[PDB]
Amino acid sequence: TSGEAPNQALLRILKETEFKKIKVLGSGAFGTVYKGLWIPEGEKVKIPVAIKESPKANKEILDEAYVMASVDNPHVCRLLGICLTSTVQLITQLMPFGCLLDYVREHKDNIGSQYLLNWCVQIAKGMNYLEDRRLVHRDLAARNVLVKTPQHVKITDFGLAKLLGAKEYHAEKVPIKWMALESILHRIYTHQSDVWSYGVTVWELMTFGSKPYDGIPASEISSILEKGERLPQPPICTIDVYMIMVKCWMIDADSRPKFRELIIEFSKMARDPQRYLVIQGDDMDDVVDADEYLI
Ligand SMILES: COc1cc2ncnc(Nc3cc(Cl)c(F)cc3O)c2cc1O
Repeated sequence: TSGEAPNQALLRILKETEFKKIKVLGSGAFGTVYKGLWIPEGEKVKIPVAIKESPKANKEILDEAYVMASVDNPHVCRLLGICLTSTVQLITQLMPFGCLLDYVREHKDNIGSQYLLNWCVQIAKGMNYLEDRRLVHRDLAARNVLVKTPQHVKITDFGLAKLLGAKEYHAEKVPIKWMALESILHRIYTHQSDVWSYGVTVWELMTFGSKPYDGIPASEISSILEKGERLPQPPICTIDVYMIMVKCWMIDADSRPKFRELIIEFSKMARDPQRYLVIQGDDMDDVVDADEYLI
């Protein structure tokens, strides 16, 4: 057939000598995320990285590595390599400011409308790129966006991502309150399903990290969404911004915005931010960031 194109991405196997852990960034059940330095040998660079490290979840994390190795975009996190020791480690560029959900909550009293709308533009760019690569994320949320610098965010966590071919996906543990109604009812996922999750993610930012449908049981979410109910208009949002959010939550997935159009609309708004958001008061020497180490 060759109806699809060969995925000629490179999977880099990294020696364990090549990097040094430094701090435990966080622990789950799966494993731990560390921060460290990667020094490719005889390369005279030190690269700050995150390392994420045996049942059969090895096959699960290898799926994640497959996806992360195949994307290349300023607003998407790339896999640097894997290390195949006793444990399987994913190595990625360190995003020092952490996930945008925590960032928005810790700095809510110093976040201006320029930043919020710019974040919105950047996530639509990454999401539009994933759609270009025919990739459905299936878990877009503020907790899965990382902050490289306050001016530069990137989408991560591709454990649920699925690669549509040549329009929908059918699955069989899922984030209810970020899912489109069709994803709940029929377990269908589309780039337009992601546009819904994009809308919840913008709502998270505009509320400075509130929990959507806070205090509502996830099982009631389906019937509530059918009855016509959506998330409330956040205090700082003009109707212009909230009208974009509402459009992402339309029952007809095709009459929802495209990521390419969300880019345009938020760019127009980031061009005069205070018209659209009302907010009170608007160590080593050979360190190389990963975005500058291209091989
Ligand atoms: C400073 O705090 C943090 C910084 C981080 N910088 C980059 N990546 C993170 N996580 C992560 C890593 C890999 Cl390899 C993956 F495959 C998926 C991932 O989500 C980070 C997590 C943090 O808590």
